[PDB]
Amino acid sequence: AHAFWSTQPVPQTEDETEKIVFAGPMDEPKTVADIPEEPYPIASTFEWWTPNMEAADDIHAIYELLRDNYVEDDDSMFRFNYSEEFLQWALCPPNYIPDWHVAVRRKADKKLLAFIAGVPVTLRMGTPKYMKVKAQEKGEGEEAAKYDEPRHICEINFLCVHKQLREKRLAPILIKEATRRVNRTNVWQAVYTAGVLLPTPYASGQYFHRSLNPEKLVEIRFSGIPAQYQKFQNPMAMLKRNYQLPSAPKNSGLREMKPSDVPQVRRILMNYLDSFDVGPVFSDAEISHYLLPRDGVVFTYVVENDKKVTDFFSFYRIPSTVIGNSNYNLLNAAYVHYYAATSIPLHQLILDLLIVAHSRGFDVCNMVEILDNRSFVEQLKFGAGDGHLRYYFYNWAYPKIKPSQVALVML
Ligand SMILES: CCCCCCCCCCCCCC(=O)SCCNC(=O)CCNC(=O)[C@H](O)C(C)(C)COP(=O)(O)OP(=O)(O)OC[C@H]1O[C@@H](n2cnc3c(N)ncnc32)[C@H](O)[C@@H]1OP(=O)(O)O
Ligand SMILES: CN1CCC(N(C)c2nc(N3C=CC[C@H]3CC#N)c3sccc3n2)CC1
Ligand SMILES: [Mg+2]
Repeated sequence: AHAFWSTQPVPQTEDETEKIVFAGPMDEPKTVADIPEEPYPIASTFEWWTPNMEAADDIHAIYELLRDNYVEDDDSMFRFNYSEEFLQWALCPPNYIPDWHVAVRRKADKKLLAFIAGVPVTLRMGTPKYMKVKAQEKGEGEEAAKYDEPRHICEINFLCVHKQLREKRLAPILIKEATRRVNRTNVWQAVYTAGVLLPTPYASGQYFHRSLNPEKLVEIRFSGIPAQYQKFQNPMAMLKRNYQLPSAPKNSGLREMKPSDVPQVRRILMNYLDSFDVGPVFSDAEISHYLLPRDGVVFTYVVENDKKVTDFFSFYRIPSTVIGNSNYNLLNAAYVHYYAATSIPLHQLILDLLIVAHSRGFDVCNMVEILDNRSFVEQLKFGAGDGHLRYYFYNWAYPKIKPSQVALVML
């Protein structure tokens, strides 16, 4: 059934994942010395390429590959169109490893044919709370706590093979070469998400959306007027009214984050994330990188009253190409990123996120039911989508957990 994933150090079945009690590695300990120094073999017509992410032109080539060949919805109505500014942000965080960005080009014309990216992350990935309890009950605490320390691992994203090169087993070769490059830096685990079901997720959550521009969403068939709107004389008018938001934020004290906020944001975020079983640990430089506002990419607001930052939220933009329609050629989506509330209810904080996103011309707000995202779904009129995001580790045995115990946002 899985000619590639059966050869890899991942859980092979759902059962296996449901049996796992303690976090830890799957494969045998290896050193950097054990790992081949030479790139994985590839067909003579292709070549490995390491793009320079601080080269506008290299970013551009990656951008076009993804624009034309990255994830679509199941109806081929929308294809993500991550911007070049977004890709530089995502691909080049503090202390990134240039060699973890792996491309394949056709040797002749040097056409970019495939890509995968890895970036560093520091992740808490030790045994979940409810397994450390079963463990104490069992007299098995030391084993349960062995890998409690945050680990410096790899987060994989943006795997993409050109449409003309599909179903030729190129994706496995990319994954093998990325693994080699990561392993050669003495990193042995990776975390990745996908919409598809592979062997084998440790958590899975539904997608949710909140309409901001229902008129447009209906036009492009992102949305359809649901059946109960038919018993109305003007269904569209009732839909627009349903999703209407204030023109201006409601929280006094709300403003954009600035560099001086970085310590307080790091502290309140770390306190909040601490509480989930799987979650990132950020340095000040990483808080700066992932949360300070960047035009068209990431938008972050703090609640400061009394010279004190008590709350914040962030969202990032990913537009999609609208493949079919031609009144509109882009869907402009805002995604809930990190947040922390200490002074106001989370629904009141995130309402301001929707107000701001709508004000700035976003069409829809998306999120997965990670973090405490479920706590504001109904009041803020989110609906579940058809999709799920599945979370996976490479080379890491981990108990199945609920998505509300996951605190890692993946771009
Ligand atoms: C320690 C360091 C480790 C670092 C590595 C950690 C692992 C990282 C793992 C990657 C995490 C990526 C996270 C994201 O970026 S998820 C986003 C993935 N990208 C897209 O969906 C973009 C559009 N689709 C494509 O570009 C291609 O269809 C891809 C590249 C997805 C497959 O290309 P193609 O369609 O031409 O197929 P093939 O003949 O070459 O290959 C067939 C094999 O590929 C397995 N497959 C299919 N889809 C995925 C998928 N999304 N993750 C992992 N494996 C996948 C499939 O089960 C089969 O294996 P097996 O069933 O036969 O066994
Ligand atoms: C690897 N990733 C591709 C883009 C995905 N992203 C950004 C997304 N995905 C959505 N998917 C709905 C079905 C599965 C999944 C696609 C995949 N893969 C949805 S649904 C609404 C927003 C949204 N965003 C986030 C990480
Ligand atoms: Mg292929």
